[PDB]
Amino acid sequence: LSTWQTFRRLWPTIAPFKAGLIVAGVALILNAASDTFMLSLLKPLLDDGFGKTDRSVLVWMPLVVIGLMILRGITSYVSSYCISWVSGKVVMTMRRRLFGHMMGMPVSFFDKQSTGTLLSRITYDSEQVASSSSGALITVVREGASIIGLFIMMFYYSWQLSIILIVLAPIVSIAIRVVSKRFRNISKNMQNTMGQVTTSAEQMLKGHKEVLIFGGQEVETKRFDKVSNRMRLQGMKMVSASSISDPIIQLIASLALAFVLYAASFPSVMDSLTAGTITVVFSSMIALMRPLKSLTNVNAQFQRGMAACQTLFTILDSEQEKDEGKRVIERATGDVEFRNVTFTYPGRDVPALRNINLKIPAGKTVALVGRSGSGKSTIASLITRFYDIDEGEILMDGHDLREYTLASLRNQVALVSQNVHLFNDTVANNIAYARTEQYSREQIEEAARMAYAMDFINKMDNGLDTVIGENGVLLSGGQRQRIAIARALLRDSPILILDEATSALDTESERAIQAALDELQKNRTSLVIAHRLSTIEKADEIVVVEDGVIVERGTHNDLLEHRGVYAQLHKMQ
Amino acid sequence: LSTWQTFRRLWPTIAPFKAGLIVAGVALILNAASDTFMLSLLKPLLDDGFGKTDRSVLVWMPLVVIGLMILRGITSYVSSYCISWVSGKVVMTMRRRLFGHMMGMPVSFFDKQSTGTLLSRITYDSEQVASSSSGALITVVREGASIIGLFIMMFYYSWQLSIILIVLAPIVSIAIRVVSKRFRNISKNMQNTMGQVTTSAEQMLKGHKEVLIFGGQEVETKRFDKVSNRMRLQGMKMVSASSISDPIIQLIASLALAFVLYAASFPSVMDSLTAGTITVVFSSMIALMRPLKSLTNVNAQFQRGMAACQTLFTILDSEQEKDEGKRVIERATGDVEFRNVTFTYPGRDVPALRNINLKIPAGKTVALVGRSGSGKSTIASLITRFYDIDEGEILMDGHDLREYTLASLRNQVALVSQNVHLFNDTVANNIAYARTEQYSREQIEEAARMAYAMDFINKMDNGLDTVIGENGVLLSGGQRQRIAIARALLRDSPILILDEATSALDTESERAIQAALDELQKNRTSLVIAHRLSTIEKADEIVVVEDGVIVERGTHNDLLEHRGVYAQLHKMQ
Repeated sequence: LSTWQTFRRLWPTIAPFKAGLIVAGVALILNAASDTFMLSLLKPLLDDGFGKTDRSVLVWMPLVVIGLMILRGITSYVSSYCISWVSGKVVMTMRRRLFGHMMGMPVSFFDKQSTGTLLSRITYDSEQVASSSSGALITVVREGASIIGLFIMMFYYSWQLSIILIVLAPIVSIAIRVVSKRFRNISKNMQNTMGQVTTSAEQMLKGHKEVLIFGGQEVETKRFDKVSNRMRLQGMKMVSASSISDPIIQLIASLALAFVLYAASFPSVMDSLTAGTITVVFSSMIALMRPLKSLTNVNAQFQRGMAACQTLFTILDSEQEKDEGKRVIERATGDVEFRNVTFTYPGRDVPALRNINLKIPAGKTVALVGRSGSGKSTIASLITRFYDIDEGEILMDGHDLREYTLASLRNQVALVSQNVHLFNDTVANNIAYARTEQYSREQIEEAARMAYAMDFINKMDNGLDTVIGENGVLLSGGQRQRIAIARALLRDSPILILDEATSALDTESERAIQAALDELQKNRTSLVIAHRLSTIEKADEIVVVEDGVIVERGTHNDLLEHRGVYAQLHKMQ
Repeated sequence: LSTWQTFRRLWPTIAPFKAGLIVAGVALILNAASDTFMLSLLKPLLDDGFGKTDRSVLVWMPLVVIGLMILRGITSYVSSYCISWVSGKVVMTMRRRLFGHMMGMPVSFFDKQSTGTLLSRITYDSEQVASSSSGALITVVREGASIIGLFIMMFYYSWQLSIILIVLAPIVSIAIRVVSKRFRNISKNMQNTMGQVTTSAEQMLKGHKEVLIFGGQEVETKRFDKVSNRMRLQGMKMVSASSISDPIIQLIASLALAFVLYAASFPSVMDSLTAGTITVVFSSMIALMRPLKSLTNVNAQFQRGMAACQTLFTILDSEQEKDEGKRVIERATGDVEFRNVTFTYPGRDVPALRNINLKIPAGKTVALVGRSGSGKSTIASLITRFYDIDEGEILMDGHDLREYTLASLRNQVALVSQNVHLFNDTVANNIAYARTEQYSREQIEEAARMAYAMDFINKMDNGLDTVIGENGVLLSGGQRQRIAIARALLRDSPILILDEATSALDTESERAIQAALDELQKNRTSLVIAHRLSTIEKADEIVVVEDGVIVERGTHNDLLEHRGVYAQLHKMQ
């Protein structure tokens, strides 16, 4: 298939680390040579050892075996360690490349694909392709070296008998397959034609009522006697054939052995043939069987591994987020305009937001209220170009977003929400995340203090340097919300999107976040997804959007005088 | 467990056929002796054969191998054939005993149990227990003979090496097990303690939105760099442990071999040690491994087989139909009385037939009409004691049925129905089923003629001797109904139960069954499960039975004047 092409595009990654692979190959070749030399040892032991009284050739054999085995052990350890070094560095490079490309993909993917399968793709898939390729390579090298060593040994010791053995073996193999196939065919024939007598046993055993009513138990017994005798005869024939199967296989095998011995009997063969030579040749042939099987399976293993790696590679070069804007904006000080904005979620058919006209003023606050799933979060996701608009315009500082690079635009917008992601790091590196090289410690402490998030930090292990994480020290919901407000305050983001909490926290916690958010943070161009009424009444412009279409817009008093849907919603509040 | 008790319970079945078992045992013992002698052959070939120039010892070996092999083949054939003979006759006897008892089980059993599972019980279960016991016996005998032969050979050739080898081998086995267990414990520990680093890589992989908004791609890449390096190091630790695992096993194995050779080096054992002896001993030890494994598995195989046979035996000695009546009735000429008959189906809870007072007169006809499932077939099933009543009395010829044997009572009642069971036999043996030794061919032809079932038999292949069956020549519904009426007519049954057809047949067929049934068959004490209105209005006494109990009784005109449920039922007709 195309697996070899995948290996061609894969070798570049392994090319830097070829030294360990070469050492592993040398170690494997030496291991195979060690095993074939251990087999070589078998000749002198039976030839110049036990025979006669030559003691020397035998008082060294335990030491020779010990040395060969310790060489095998150390070379196996070196081979495995270095092959795993190459595999580990290949996995490291592949995972790093996959993740580097990963960050920067359309958000829709993490919506449709959960983190479980994606983490599996990062770890398990790369580990599997590495394990498969490493196993295939080590099997090929080791078994090939062992096989060529065994062949060279068999030919070197006595070729006059090595040729006969290697010629007869395929013949006997194919004869065995032919006989087994023929007799299994006979077995299948008998098995398919078995089903012609048991119907008689079934039929007689369904008429229990007619047998009893007419009183014919003896006749039924006679009939079952006959049918059982016939069944036993059929089983007789079945077993007779199935049993005469195997002794034919033993017949051909032992006949082959007899022919080998007879060929050795002629003086044409024994020009160089001692007992040790015969034992070495036969033992080598016997021990050569397993390497052939492993070498045959290596190809399927390699193909499967390279198929998985091809799937990973195809994933690697998928589409990325489009960055075709070139202008860079600093300190945006204008308005946000939604002009005939219609958007559909990629994958869904029904539009989630239709024909929106909206004006977010510079420095004023707008509360966008609606029900859950009404599209009141799609607008917030859209203002940062997480999803592209199908039609319309998003007008910020006099120009549209797709004319702007994502870095500057996303630096111009902050998201203060109850749910916040906390990286495994310190508070000082979390407040100024990705910008710790621009802000000093004093500014970080100042921002934490004006967020009213400073008090619970002085009660931590190291305070302004304690390690936080999603797999470590956990902060409360109010605490993480406060830390997010501190992060937003230090960066001084022109534009804000605020996801308000769905539930009230503790009285100390609520008052803190409330005071911080209102007097310190809320001084910029803001859009708030209001859930509580208190924020709604202190909003400069309130817009009610349902099913992706705005219903009414104005001020709270104006909307109440309008007696629209928001009037009913507030009445419930 | 209790398997051995079942085996003793089973031996009697095999006791008649012990000759074949003895022959099979002798053949198996001789087969094992043949194999161990084939191994014995390995010594002269390497000792007085290939070495030196002794031609004779080498030119006979192919013929010796051929003779041993043909002996093995013929003895395997004889052994398997005789063991199959014993198994086949045991299965035949067991099936016959099971079926003979089976015919006497309460009808409810074939209602609750289908014929498929019961046929499986008869065939597959007995075959499985026979195969298991035969395999266990042949394995035990063959492998035991082979093992004792190998042991006696190893001890006879050179005991100074046989004791050392058979002492060292268990030590090496337990050492291998201990080392493998320890290192697998280490592997499990490392595997469980891995799960502390991948959670981090999962953590940063969930906050895709916060990374993009704050612009922290480089920091995220650095974090994944560190975590990937740590992951690679931990995988390194695994690979080092699992790689150093195996060479320890090879170390201890090769050290054992070195110790064996060193023990052979001392003159303590070399009082008798040639190359042929060493090869024979080592090859025998190598080839002894498989018989031990088979002998260990034989016990589990035997236990499973005997458990299945115990299940079959438990089914064999279950309850049978109760026959505690002793009076015998010939030519019943009285009335059938149902007195307060309340009956429940065994297994169901709701009564199917409650508190009936019913009189079936001698020679008059009663039509029992009702809906499907109303209990109008339970009465017919009940009149033949297929199911015993819970309370009440069934009064026939002045006595209850339970005072009467089932044979006479069932000979006093015939069932003429559309659905009829046709046994695989001739027409003359089906018309006079179970009574062909009492009736002549002339009477059979007469009965067939008055049933108007003679015309379609003269057009058959052999007429009154054609083989019918449910797996052969099939008759039409009208034809089988006619043959059933002929059977009932020849026997001249005092009491009749007639299940009328639910659908009209062909015009020639309808007239044949009708005229026969009315003019010829309908002259006795009869109960008809009427479905057509024609039979209803020509009935002496008509009873309407609802699912719970009878409601009205009388004549057709009387019941119409009653304006009861039967009036409405006839109105639909």
